[PDB]
Amino acid sequence: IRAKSREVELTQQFLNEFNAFKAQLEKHSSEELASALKANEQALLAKQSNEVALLSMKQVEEFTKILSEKLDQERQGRLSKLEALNGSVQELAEAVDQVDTLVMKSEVLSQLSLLTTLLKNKLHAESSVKIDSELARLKTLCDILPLE
Amino acid sequence: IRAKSREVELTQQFLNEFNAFKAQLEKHSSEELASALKANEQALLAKQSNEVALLSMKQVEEFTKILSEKLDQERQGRLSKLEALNGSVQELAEAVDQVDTLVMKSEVLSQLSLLTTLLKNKLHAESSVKIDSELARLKTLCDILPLE
Amino acid sequence: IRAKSREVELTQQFLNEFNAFKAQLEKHSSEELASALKANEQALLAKQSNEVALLSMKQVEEFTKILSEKLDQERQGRLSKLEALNGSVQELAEAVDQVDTLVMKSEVLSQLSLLTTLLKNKLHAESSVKIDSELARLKTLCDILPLE
Amino acid sequence: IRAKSREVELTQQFLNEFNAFKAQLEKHSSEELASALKANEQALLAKQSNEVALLSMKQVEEFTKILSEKLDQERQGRLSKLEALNGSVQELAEAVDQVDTLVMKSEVLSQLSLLTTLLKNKLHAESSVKIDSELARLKTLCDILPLE
Repeated sequence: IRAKSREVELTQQFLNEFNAFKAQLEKHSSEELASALKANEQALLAKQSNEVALLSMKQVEEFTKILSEKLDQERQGRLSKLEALNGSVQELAEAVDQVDTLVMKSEVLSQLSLLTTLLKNKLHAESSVKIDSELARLKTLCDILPLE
Repeated sequence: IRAKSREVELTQQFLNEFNAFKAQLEKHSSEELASALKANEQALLAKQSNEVALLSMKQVEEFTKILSEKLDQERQGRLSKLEALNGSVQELAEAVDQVDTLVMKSEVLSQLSLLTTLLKNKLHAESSVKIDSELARLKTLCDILPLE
Repeated sequence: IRAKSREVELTQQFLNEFNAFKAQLEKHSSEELASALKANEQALLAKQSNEVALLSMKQVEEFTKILSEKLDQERQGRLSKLEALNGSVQELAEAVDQVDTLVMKSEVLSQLSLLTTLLKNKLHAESSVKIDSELARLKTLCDILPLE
Repeated sequence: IRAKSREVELTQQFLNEFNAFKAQLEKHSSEELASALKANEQALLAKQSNEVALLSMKQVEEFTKILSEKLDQERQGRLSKLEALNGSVQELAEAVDQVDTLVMKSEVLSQLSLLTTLLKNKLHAESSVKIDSELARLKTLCDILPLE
């Protein structure tokens, strides 16, 4: 009678407490697993981002490398031409300073001087390789500059 | 006489203009090559950074993966135990609700109820795996709960 | 008559040569611009990849940091409990070695010994925090171990 | 007597079992904390790598962008000049095809034709901007080409 009433009351209390404990345990398990899985998905996204960036960076590395090598090649070439030009120009100027008589054709000298001025003033803002072609003419004029 | 004086003046002008053009061309070549080389060194640093990050990310990916798998394993296990417990608890409570006479030992019932309360209240902030061991006792008490 | 025929022939030749030069110049301009634009799109993709990875890495950094701090906290705590336990255990063993008469309750001693064995053998593969709760019982048993 | 001998034996067993359990717990705590700390150091290295790469990538992005804009500018300019040239060339060729009498100076026509050939054959491997200067001469020659 009253023993059964107490049994029912206690069974009810245990039912409620057990379902509370059950929901609590399940929620905490789900939450910690969610934290782990979310950190894992973020690490995976970061690794895939690194892989994509590494591919694009092999690409950009090849581009920047061949560009730098191209510029180095053309720069060394035009520096070599510049040094040959400077050598012969110094030679001729020394010949003028040494000899007391005429050494060079004044027409060719004035033309070469004005050409040098034009070239130097085109070099103020465009690239330096747009000048390489003119370095031929200079050479030519330095070769026909002396009286001969 | 004056022809030689004019030759010297023009040679001087050409010397100065040529060295100006020379320094200008060399400076612009050096500057553009410096831009190319600096962009190349930065691209190389970026590629090496991507490689280092990719290695560290393989590492962190393995760590986060085995952690998530560990949590998933233990969570499924404790969920299975929870479902067995809930099954037998529902069975016993239904037996109480169905029969008009006593069904369970009230001492064991009160002990199991208070244990469930203790467990649910330990689960409020520590992990969920620290509870797995207690799930044994619950099971034991659910097996000796009915009058038999 | 023949002057006009030659004019037509030369105009035709110039038309063809001009369209050839035109297509050549346009193709080379388009190709170099394509190289520049493709390297630019790859650099942009790499930068965006780095940004996404940096965000995901702030996330993973926070996760790994709070996990390491949690483990350090609980490890220092359980190490402190272990050192208190070791202190009292050494104290009691020295009391046994020093006094020629009984010092401890043999029942409690055997129970504590078997509990230590159970605990050490559960620690062979699960975490170390699943043991923290048992460290209470040990303490309790070390406090009621001496004859008093 | 024998009670004390048994007490000593049991104290010895408990000492050894306790130090075994102690070393075991400490080793597992240290190992799991080491795993967490190592994953944390790797995540930190990866984040710092991403930051360095992002800086270098802002740099390379600026470089590649200004290069592409420079090429686009000069390409549109030389395309505009090419289209003006093609317009006047088509106009003159149509005048030749329409009128039954002479239309252009044959000397200028032959010179312009050979210049176009030289230019088209220089464009087989160097850049397309090294040609921009010659596009002036062409224009000039197309303006003095007709009999006037």
